[PDB]
Amino acid sequence: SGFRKMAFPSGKVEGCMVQVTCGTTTLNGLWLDDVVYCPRHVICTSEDMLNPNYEDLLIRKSNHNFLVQAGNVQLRVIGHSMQNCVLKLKVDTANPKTPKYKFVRIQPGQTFSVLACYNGSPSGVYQCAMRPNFTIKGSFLNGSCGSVGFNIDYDCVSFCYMHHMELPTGVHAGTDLEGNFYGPFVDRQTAQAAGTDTTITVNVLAWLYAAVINGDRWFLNRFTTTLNDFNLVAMKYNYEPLTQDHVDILGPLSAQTGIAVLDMCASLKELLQNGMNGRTILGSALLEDEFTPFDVVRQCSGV
Amino acid sequence: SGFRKMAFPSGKVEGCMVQVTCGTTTLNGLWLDDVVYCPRHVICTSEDMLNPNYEDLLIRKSNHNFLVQAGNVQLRVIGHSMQNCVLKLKVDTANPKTPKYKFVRIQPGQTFSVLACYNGSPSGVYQCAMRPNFTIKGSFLNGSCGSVGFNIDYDCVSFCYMHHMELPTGVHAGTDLEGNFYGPFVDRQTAQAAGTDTTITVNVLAWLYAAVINGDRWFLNRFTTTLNDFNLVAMKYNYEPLTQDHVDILGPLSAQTGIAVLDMCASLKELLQNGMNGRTILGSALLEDEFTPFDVVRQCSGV
Ligand SMILES: *C(=O)[C@H](C[C@@H]1CCNC1=O)NC(=O)[C@H](CC(C)C)NC(=O)/C=C/c1ccccc1
Ligand SMILES: *C(=O)[C@H](C[C@@H]1CCNC1=O)NC(=O)[C@H](CC(C)C)NC(=O)/C=C/c1ccccc1
Repeated sequence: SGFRKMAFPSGKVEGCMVQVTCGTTTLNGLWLDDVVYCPRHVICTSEDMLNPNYEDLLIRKSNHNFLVQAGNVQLRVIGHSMQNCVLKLKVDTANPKTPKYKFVRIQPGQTFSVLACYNGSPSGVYQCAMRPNFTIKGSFLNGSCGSVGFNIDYDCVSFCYMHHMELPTGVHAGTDLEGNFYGPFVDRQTAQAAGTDTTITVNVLAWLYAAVINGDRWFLNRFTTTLNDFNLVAMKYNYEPLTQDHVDILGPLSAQTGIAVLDMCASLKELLQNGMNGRTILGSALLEDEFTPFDVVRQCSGV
Repeated sequence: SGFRKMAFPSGKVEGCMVQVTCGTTTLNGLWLDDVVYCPRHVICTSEDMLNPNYEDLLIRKSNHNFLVQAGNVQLRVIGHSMQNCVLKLKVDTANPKTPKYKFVRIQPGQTFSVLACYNGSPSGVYQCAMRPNFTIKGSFLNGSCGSVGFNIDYDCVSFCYMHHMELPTGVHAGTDLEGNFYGPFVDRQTAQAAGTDTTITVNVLAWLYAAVINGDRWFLNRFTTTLNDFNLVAMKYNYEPLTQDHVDILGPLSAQTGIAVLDMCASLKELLQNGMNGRTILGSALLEDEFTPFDVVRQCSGV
């Protein structure tokens, strides 16, 4: 029993983190086979940050302008190329610690683990969700760019995020490992706003099922609701519409607890309309939306 | 910027996790040099759980009653002994992945990372605090015993917790790595209650400083308070007394934000007396007490 924001074990990714320096700029890179992946803004200087032309900065660079260090072993760069907003630095050594891996792009509402790193050295690990507005609410300081986000299935690491920047609101923005940004952000020093965010409804429901599985039942009721009448309430509270596919995805959790999905919807509607009146759910006074149904099943399987 | 419940990178501990089976009971062990550490209740049977006499079960055991597996490599047990509530299984192979390590016992109010494991295989990592009543609010299922809690400084893993049991309230109890329980718990299948818990005051203050460092300032005021008048309020809300040593420990955070400790105490007093009135601090509608001052400095250093 218990329910915690749980990250994947980070060892397999720790073995892939290197330090990449260009000029006076040092950040993190991801070393897989004989390629090191890092944010392309490592080649930028303070004088070309409003609108850097990246193919230009890059054409003016050599292999010997890139210093790659794995621990305290220097890697020789033998090739460089740009892939959207990431640099691919070919090195003369394949990483002997390369795990089986995939480059996957995730969907808003999905979760992943972030291994925060500085100077190629892992600092901490925590769980993030991709917000509906394609930002993440992370914990990143200067020097953290190139830190990655990932999921693990079996023994295969699915990389899904590389960190590039922080917005004025304090949330974070980055790319998939093909260098394509999540959301309408660009790797340049503005002054960029995220679109309006919303609450991930299917996740809130998943977390209520986690609560029931852990013995928190006070929010349940006899009411049921139609999917239509629920989504009418959801839209008023800035919650994403709940689809039949979300209902199907919640199937196993519904079956394990004997609470129909539309019944839990009726509990959610009351919570949205009345609040909690000073009670908590799984230790929170807020409705939590950064646990997926999979996260709940993975952590609560067999009570 | 940002503030997340952050665990230490788990790689160094992942390399130490093994599977230990005795009879039909399988749980996790910690393999350091040529010793495997695990909960002694691995030698118990269903018929001897109310009051197992452990020296008895142990005298009746041989080395060949213990099957130790590291991944899919079997380790030969060449010696066994009991140290309080842990078993020490001497094996014929020193773990080549042994990190530099220490066995440290922590204090209530201190935090650590837990690597949850099943069948010797790491499942997830998350951050825990030792509660004032010597329980932890973790996430543990059947098969998780022998999972460990730890901190890292530099490259040295300080192990502080091994998991043994869950209480009826859903909180968790275990030992240090010398096998000595945290709190008044025993490794037998009762029905055991924790003493009354309290809120870790110095940590709540640390987290308010984190909030200010991250731009959440709405709870600040011009009031200051005496340490005496604050502790009068704290005792009424089940908060631990704040000592001068706690005030000194908060020194660096006070200096970084320019908010005197006793000034933040005055903010805390108002929050305890009025609540938040629907506002949040660092994304929480509750006052968070599982971040130490060190946790805050480590994550917020340089804004
Ligand atoms: C990379 O390490 C760094 C990570 C930042 C630093 C602070 N928190 C983070 O996540 N990325 C950058 O510094 C990035 C560089 C660009 C050339 C892409 N710029 C930003 O993150 C912020 C730009 C900004 C923010 C707010 C107002 C105006 C500009
Ligand atoms: C070890 O893997 C296991 C972990 C439990 C299982 C469920 N959540 C956990 O943390 N430890 C035990 O099962 C332990 C065995 C004893 C012989 C020490 N017993 C318990 O955790 C619970 C005992 C209990 C709880 C509630 C009411 C009555 C008894």
